[PDB]
Amino acid sequence: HMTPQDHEKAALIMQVLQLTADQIAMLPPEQRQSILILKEQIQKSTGAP
Repeated sequence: HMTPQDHEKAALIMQVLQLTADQIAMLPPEQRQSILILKEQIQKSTGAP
């Protein structure tokens, strides 16, 4: 069960996202981290275990 810290990884991108945790707060946990997943795409690399 992906720790809550990992799910809070979106918060790091939350600021850059809209710049409001309140907006992201309205997002679910199964989606919050989603930002991290999408964020990874922006990085452009693809190479995870």
